[PDB]
Amino acid sequence: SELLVNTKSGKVMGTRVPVLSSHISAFLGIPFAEPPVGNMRFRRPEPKKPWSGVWNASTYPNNCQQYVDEQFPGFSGSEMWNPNREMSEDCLYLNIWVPSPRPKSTTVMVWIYGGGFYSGSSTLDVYNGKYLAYTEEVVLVSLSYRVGAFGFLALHGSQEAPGNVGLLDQRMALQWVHDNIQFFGGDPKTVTIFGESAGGASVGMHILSPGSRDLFRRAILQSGSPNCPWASVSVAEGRRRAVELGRNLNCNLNSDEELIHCLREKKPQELIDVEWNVLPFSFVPVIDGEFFPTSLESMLNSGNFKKTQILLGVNKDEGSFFLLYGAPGFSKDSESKISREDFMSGVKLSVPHANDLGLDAVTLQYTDWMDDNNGIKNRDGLDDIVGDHNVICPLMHFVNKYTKFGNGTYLYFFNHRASNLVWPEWMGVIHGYEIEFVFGLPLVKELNYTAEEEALSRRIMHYWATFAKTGNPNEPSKWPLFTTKEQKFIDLNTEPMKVHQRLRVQMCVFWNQFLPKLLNAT
Amino acid sequence: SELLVNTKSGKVMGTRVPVLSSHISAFLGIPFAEPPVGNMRFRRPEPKKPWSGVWNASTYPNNCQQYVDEQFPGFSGSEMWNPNREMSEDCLYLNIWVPSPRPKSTTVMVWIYGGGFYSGSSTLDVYNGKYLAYTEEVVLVSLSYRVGAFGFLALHGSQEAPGNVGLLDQRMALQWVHDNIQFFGGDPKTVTIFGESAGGASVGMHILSPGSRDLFRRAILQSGSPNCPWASVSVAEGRRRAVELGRNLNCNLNSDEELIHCLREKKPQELIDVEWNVLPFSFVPVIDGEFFPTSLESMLNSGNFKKTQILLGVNKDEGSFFLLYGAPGFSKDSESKISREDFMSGVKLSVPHANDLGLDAVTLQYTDWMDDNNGIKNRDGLDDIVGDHNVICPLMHFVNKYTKFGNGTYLYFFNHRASNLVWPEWMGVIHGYEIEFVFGLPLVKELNYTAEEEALSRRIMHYWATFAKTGNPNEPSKWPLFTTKEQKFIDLNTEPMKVHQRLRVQMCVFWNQFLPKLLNAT
Ligand SMILES: COc1ccc2c3c1O[C@H]1C[C@@H](O)C=C[C@@]31CCN(C)C2
Ligand SMILES: COc1ccc2c3c1O[C@H]1C[C@@H](O)C=C[C@@]31CCN(C)C2
Ligand SMILES: *[C@@H]1O[C@H](CO)[C@@H](O)[C@H](O)[C@H]1NC(C)=O
Ligand SMILES: *[C@@H]1O[C@H](CO)[C@@H](O)[C@H](O)[C@H]1NC(C)=O
Ligand SMILES: *[C@@H]1O[C@H](CO)[C@@H](O)[C@H](O)[C@H]1NC(C)=O
Ligand SMILES: *[C@@H]1O[C@H](CO)[C@@H](O)[C@H](O)[C@H]1NC(C)=O
Repeated sequence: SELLVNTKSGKVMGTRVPVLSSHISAFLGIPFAEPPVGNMRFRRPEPKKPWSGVWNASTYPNNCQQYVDEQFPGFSGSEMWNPNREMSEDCLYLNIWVPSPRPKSTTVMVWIYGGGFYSGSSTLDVYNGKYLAYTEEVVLVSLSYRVGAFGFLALHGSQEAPGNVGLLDQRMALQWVHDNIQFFGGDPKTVTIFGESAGGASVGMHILSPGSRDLFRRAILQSGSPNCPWASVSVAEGRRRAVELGRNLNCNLNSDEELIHCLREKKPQELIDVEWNVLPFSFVPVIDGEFFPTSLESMLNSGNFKKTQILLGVNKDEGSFFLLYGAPGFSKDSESKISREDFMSGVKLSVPHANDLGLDAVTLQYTDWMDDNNGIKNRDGLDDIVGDHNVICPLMHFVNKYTKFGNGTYLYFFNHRASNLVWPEWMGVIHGYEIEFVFGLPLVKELNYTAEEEALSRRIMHYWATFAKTGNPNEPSKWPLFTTKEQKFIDLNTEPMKVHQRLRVQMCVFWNQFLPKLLNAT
Repeated sequence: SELLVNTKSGKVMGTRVPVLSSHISAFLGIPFAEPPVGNMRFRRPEPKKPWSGVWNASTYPNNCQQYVDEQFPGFSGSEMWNPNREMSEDCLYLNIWVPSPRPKSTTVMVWIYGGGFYSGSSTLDVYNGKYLAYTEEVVLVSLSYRVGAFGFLALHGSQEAPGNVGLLDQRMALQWVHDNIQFFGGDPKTVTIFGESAGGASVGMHILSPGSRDLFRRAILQSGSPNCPWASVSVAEGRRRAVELGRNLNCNLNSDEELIHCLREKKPQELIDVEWNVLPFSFVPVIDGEFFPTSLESMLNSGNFKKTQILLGVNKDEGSFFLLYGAPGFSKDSESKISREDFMSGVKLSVPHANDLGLDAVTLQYTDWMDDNNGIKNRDGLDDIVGDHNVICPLMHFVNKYTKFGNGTYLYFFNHRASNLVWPEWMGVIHGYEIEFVFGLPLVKELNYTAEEEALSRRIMHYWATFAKTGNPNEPSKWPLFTTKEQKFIDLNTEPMKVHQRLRVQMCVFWNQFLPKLLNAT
């Protein structure tokens, strides 16, 4: 049987699913770790103990515990990111889509979902892996990992809540793939890990961390990189927030044991309800000196990281999503013209760690002084501030550092605004919306994309799959390599390829070189 | 006799001169102070003691002792600024052009030459006042003042070398106009002081100084304002440089009297020969508490200054002249493309007072990062850096502070490049070159200007004279008033008058608000 597979942990029974009038093999909700419940919560995961019998793998597993977005109840644009399954701390499962018939030893791609390290699910409609596995003949895998406090509460020194366990969770699913993907037709020596946003930061963290390097071949980073300002914190800040979570829940704060034991008796929603109350994203990776030996910046300067090929990029409007959720004067229904009063508080809010001088620098850098009370210019400038600071420049800093040592870099700028996008037009090319093209949703007619969006999705997948199989997106019209001298990249849209150079250099020299120097002195 | 005039200090005999096939009276070399020689060097001017007989006022007087430029020996573009008469410490004289026949009580304009407070003469071909006195029916006066150590050596406390004596010479000449101009056909109640560069900074200093305010009605400032970074120093810096001048000349430094007496024994050229050796322009006005009661900034915020009408502005390329003379990579016979190494060192030199953070700031603010090695963009950026930091932005700050309390502001941007310029094209519309137009040299045919330049000149002159007589450059195509709201100004060129707003706001916010704050905090 094509559906019954035997693995080092037990037998598994997948199901047959239809894909664009053909079919493929799917193994859903396969366990890769021991449920991190009870005294396990907050701890490094442990491998799933082998089972007897046949594991039913014809359905999606639970989604990890996480804050659930209710800003726009029932709206499909927000709702598509929320758990579409029941939440549970018993959530460490992976999904595999295998082409039918089973390939001898084909290319594997492991998907790592985003959600700011506080949310996310492997089971979203946008991460349905059948179209990619099917269309490109790849074995497609989506893992899961604990988010929020459950995955990142960090009490450095403690072994009961060491920090970075959602990351170790990711590493264990990768190890599982390394150990078992072969029984599915996948080639363990050819695995590409790829993710978007918090997941893209994840990929880059596994490129860094010595203990993950050998568990994959190549990496793809979408709108996220390891060095993002919101992707990690110091052991100090991690400890401080862990204690503050305790304080908020009436926990004896005498010792880490005291604290941790209190947190372990609390029901899930109880941690989730107070999660936001500890900020100066609450629980994120910690630069511990273990998963990450030294500072991210020093590892990058020394070349202390996996040297391989990478494919990465950003979307045109990385910041509009967050402006709509956290800044004054933005609305899902209005054009969102921003007055100068709002613009100003909007920058105070986008560079949370900056002083007055720093704020003046940002302000002056994104204000047209001939037309300072223009609402569109202020809206769009705040969008760029958020996107440049949080996603784009940190990524360009990483792309430049890595290329000095890597074995091949491919950079992209995705600027296509889907024709069926349910979000307001002023939001442009939104953070997260290149994903539906990566996963081939445009190939399904009921979804109503245009003929060119299908064409766009098809070359995006073929670039991705080809890159996964060979280290180069092109089969022997060319996407050029990104070199520290030339710095080329392509646009990704329906129109014909255009090669450009130095993606957002001006603004990124400001964020990467200049602003940090300014905050240092002051 | 029309040429024989009797004044409060003695009879004076002028001469009839030709002007565009006609004639007018000229009274050249009239003494307004006692020769500041011997024990008088560095002291405040003393009024000229009355004489008997008739003073011969038919020729130009001596030029004050100053550094002479011979970077381009024989070259007309640099020599037109050098002394065209013998140099002597006996140089406190003034010149008057009176329309023929003699007006009953017409508008008076007093020219104050520039030259960075270390040079300048009233007798230059470009300041010939006959064309303007003639064409606009005004009585035109050019005064003189001591420059270099002779006029600005400051040892505050001392009364032998109090500093600011060159400003007081200007004030003595203004006082003399007040008391005598009526006998020449001039209206002492309708005098406009006007000058360029250091002379424009001078006019502004007389607007601030309580003791000069009543000696004129209105003011015109061309390419300079009181608050320019190179236009004044503190008493400490003044003293520091005074002592350092003595040191280079082996002087007793035990006390000011010892020093001054030594400084008074050295011949003129000896002081000049070591004038530059004291810079961390050497001797300029001092914020002494007397000529200027408080800081220039505090006087401008409190409105502690003469309230009247002002007409002022800048040229398109204020900085090319100083780049030709002091920066690496510039030449008069080359297109002067600037390497990246030279651009760097060039900003270091342009903003002498800034730390490394300030320098990075300036560099970033003026570098196109997608074409940083373009030689021409580097030349032009350095040009704008010098021009914006030393002339334009200081002036815009002045303009905005003054309009808050003034009684009428008329702003201009002169961007016409003379058809007959002997300086290279890359230098554009140079510092000082709008003067030939203000003085009507485009009206003399052998000078080989075009006819739309003769026309430009005529309207500039008419605007200047009309403004001098009424406080408005337009006789009832209009030059709008500059208001703190609309911030309107006009271009001054051969094409039809265009009205713009916010002259170089973008860069000026950087120079006037952001960089000062950056530096104050670091
Ligand atoms: C910085 O990354 C994020 C922080 C918060 C959120 C998202 C993020 O990435 C977005 C797109 C996708 O990665 C998943 C979640 C996001 C969209 C859904 N919500 C509600 C919140
Ligand atoms: C900042 O002002 C100046 C500093 C130095 C010089 C000049 C300045 O203004 C220029 C134009 C005019 O005002 C007189 C002298 C200048 C041109 C001639 N030389 C050689 C030097
Ligand atoms: C696996 O569980 C699903 C959920 O109800 C069910 O549809 C399927 O038949 C099960 N497989 C078997 C035969 O156990
Ligand atoms: C990748 O590595 C091989 C040697 O291991 C090298 O020859 C090749 O040039 C590298 N490719 C790139 C694009 O750096
Ligand atoms: C005035 O001085 C000039 C120049 O020295 C001389 O030529 C002229 O004749 C003098 N006029 C009188 C009347 O002294
Ligand atoms: C100048 O001041 C007078 C008051 O003395 C006032 O009537 C006039 O409107 C003012 N003009 C301007 C342009 O400020």
